[PDB]
Amino acid sequence: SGFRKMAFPSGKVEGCMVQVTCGTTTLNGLWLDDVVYCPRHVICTSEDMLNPNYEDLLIRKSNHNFLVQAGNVQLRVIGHSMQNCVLKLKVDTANPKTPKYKFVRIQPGQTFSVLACYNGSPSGVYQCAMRPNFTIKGSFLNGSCGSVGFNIDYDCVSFCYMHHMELPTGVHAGTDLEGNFYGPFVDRQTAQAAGTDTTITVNVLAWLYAAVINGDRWFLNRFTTTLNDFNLVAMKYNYEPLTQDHVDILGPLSAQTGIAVLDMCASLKELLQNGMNGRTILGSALLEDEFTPFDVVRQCSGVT
Amino acid sequence: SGFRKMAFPSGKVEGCMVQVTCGTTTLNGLWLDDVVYCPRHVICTSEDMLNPNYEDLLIRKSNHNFLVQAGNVQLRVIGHSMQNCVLKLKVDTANPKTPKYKFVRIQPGQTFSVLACYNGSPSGVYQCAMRPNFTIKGSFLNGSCGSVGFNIDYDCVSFCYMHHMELPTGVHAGTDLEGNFYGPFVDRQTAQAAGTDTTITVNVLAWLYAAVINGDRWFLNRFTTTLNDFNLVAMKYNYEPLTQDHVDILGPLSAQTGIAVLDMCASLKELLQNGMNGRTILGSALLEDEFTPFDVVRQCSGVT
Ligand SMILES: Cc1ccnc(N)c1NC(=O)Cc1cccc(Cl)c1
Ligand SMILES: Cc1ccnc(N)c1NC(=O)Cc1cccc(Cl)c1
Repeated sequence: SGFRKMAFPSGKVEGCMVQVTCGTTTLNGLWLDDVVYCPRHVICTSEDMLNPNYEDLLIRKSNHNFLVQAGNVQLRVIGHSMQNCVLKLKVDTANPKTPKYKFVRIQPGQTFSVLACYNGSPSGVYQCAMRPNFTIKGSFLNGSCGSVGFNIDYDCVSFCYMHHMELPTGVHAGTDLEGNFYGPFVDRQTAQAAGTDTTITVNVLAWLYAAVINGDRWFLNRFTTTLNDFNLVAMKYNYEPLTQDHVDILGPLSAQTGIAVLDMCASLKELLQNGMNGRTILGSALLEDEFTPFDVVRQCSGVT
Repeated sequence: SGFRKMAFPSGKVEGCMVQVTCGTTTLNGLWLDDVVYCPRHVICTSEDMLNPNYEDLLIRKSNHNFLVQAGNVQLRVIGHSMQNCVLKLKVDTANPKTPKYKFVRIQPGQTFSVLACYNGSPSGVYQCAMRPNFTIKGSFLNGSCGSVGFNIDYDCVSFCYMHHMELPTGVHAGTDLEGNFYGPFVDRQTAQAAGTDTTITVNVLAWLYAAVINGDRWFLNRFTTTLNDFNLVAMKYNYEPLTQDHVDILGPLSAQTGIAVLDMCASLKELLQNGMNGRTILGSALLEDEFTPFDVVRQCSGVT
């Protein structure tokens, strides 16, 4: 009973957080095996950020200029390299708390947990979604750079995000763990605008199925629709177009509730057209799009 | 930038979760030092729950009937006692991962993080608030009993909740770590109704201050009010009455924004009277009451 914006247990990632300082800049690093991953802008001063030439700036940095602190002890840096927008610091000690892990590049619409950190220490954990415009709506302040986004499948942590930047609109941009930015953003102090933040239709549908499973059924109507008719409505309301791939992954939710995906689409269509009329669904007065079909199944079945 | 329903990093609590089985009933236990805390209904069968006499049921249970498993290894039970609605199982080994901890009984309106668990394993973490009717709106399924609620102050974990029950309305009831239920609930399979779930006014005000800090200011009006005038409005909308104690703890937020508490109350008054008019505040279409003034300060300043 009940439905919450739930994050993965953060312990396995907490044991990986370290603090990386280079000159007078301090941010968070991720220590996995004998490597510490961190945003490359750790080598920059505030002046460098206007137009940094990271290859040129890195020439003036040696292994001893990278101070890595895990809790209260100092890691010895025996190597360094730049991979896209991340620095990889080879240390002389494997992280004893390194969990089983993978580096994955997620697609927009996918969700993940964020362990927000400052000076190598965790402050909190929350659930996020990679927006269709490749930004994330996080909760990050100066010093949160290097905080990571991840998913957990039983014992394996799949790292998918490393936080780098705050756009002038208060939305966040970052990279996968290979240092490639999500979206068109660059690690530079230059105004970069985000594209249309459309709503993740498949996720709103998954959340409507979760509401039905939990007893919120007022929005169920006597109607059905087609993918093409639905998508005309989705386009008008800046919702992502729904495909048969999306319908396929909503199948287990359709099977559990007995509500055909296209019938749920017709309920969503009427909600978009009429609004909630002062009503709520799962304690929300708007349509929630940061639960994937997988998140709904996991939460509703108790996967640990 | 940004504001999220953020939970405390769950790692320190994850290292405490064990699985407790008694007969054919399995639930979660909390292993701190050499004691395992769990709901006393672990000794009950489904038939016992109709009208259990826990003192009578416990006579037929010995130390060897309580199976405690931490990860994959078995803890030896050398003692057992009932304290209110919790069982305390003395084991022969101190939990090596026992963090610094305290047992605290929270007041309604206070928030905490929940590490939902099944069979001793964590599934996820989310932020909760003890409702004014002493229930919690969690996300729990059968087997989640024994999952705990907590707050963290630097290195000290303050355990405040242990989950026991699901009311017939899908809301949740439980105890502090001394086994005393929050509210009037009893650990019995008997219909027990909850009282009025009023809105936590001081928390909605704290959240309005967080919205102002993050740039959502449309709701700020040209008005002010008094505590007595505000409370007439709060009573009408089933909001908890606001006191000078509440005003005092909103002081740091008032000081940061330059918005007097009574001016923010007048903004809240107009929002209650007029609604949001299809607008949102911090990505929400309703007034959020599960952020305390302390949560807002912590999140907005980066306390780790
Ligand atoms: C101030 C803040 C708040 C939240 N999250 C953040 N990442 C930041 N920090 C920055 O954005 C600094 C920066 C400037 C230009 C390019 C890059 Cl890669 C990074
Ligand atoms: C089924 C479920 C879902 C979510 N949270 C739960 N705690 C439960 N389990 C129960 O409520 C079982 C129970 C029955 C009568 C008294 C007590 Cl103490 C406990």
